[PDB]
Amino acid sequence: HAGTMTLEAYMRFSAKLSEAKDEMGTKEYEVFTKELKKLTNAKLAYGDANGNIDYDALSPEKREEMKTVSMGLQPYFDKLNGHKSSKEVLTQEEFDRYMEALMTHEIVRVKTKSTGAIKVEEVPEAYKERFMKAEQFMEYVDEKVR
Amino acid sequence: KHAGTMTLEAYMRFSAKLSEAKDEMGTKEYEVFTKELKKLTNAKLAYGDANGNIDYDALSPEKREEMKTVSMGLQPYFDKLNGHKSSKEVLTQEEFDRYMEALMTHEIVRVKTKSTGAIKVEEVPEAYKERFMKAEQFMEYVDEKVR
Ligand SMILES: [Zn+2]
Ligand SMILES: [Zn+2]
Ligand SMILES: [Zn+2]
Ligand SMILES: [Zn+2]
Ligand SMILES: [Zn+2]
Ligand SMILES: [Zn+2]
Repeated sequence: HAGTMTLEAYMRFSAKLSEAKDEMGTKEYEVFTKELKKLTNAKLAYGDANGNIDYDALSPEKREEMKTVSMGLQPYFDKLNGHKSSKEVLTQEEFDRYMEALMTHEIVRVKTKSTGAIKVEEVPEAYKERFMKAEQFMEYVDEKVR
Repeated sequence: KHAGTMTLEAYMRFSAKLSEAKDEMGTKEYEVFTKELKKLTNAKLAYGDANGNIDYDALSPEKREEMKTVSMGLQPYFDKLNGHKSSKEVLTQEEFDRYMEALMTHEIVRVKTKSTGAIKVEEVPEAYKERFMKAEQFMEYVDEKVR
C-alpha cells in the first residue's frame, strides 16, 4: 500500500521536524529550516509526480544551489539513517562526487518514473554507465558511514 | 600493498583452519568436505587464471553444474569462517541457487578485469556490466540476511 506508507512516513517526518526544533541550537535551526524550504520549494517547482527533480534540465547556477542545499542538509539525513556523517568520513572531492551520485540517482528515477528499485535494464542508454557508477559510489559511501 | 606477504599469510592462516576442521568435524562430515574442497582446488588449477579465478561461462554446462554443487556444499563452512550464519538456512532454495550464480558471475568478472580487489564498473566489459551489478546487489542482499 504505497499510499498508506507515504501518509505514515509523512506524519513521521513531520514529527522529526518537530523534534529538530526542540533539539537544535537557535541559529542551527534557522539555517536548517531555510535550507529545507529551498529543497521543498525546488521539488514543487521542478519535480515530477513523485517529487523527483531532473537536475540535468536545470541551469548550472540552480544546480549549484541545489547541491549546496543538499550538502548542508545531508548530515541531518545521515543521523536520521542512524549513520555517521558522510561529510566527516569523506574527503571534500568525495563529498562532492557523492552529491552528484545522489543527483544522478534522482534523475534516473525521473526517467524511469520509478519510486522503488530501479531496474538497470529500464534506464535509457544515455544514463546506464552513469547510473551504475553512482550506485556503486553510493554503496561505497554507505559502507564508510555504517 | 604487499600482495605476496598477504597471500602467504592467508595461505598459512587457511591451512591452520583446515587443521582445526580435521579436529572439529565428524568423521563423515570431514570426509565429504575434504573431497569437495579437492574438487574445488583441482578445478582452480585446471581452469583458473593467474589469480586462481575461473571463467565459469567458458566451461561446459555439465562442469558448471558440478562446480555449483561443490560450492553449495562448502558454502556454510565459508559462512562460518566469516562469522556469519549459514546463507543456506536463511535463503530459500531458489535464492541459494541464484546466490551461487551471483558468486560465479563475480568470479568471471574478476577474470575479465584481471583484478583481485574492488571492481569498478568502468573497467568491466559491456557484455558483463549489468550482470555484475545484479550479482553485487544480490550478494549485498544475502550478506545483510546472514548478519
Ligand atoms: Zn529530545
Ligand atoms: Zn563536481
Ligand atoms: Zn546504510
Ligand atoms: Zn577445537
Ligand atoms: Zn540457475
Ligand atoms: Zn558480511
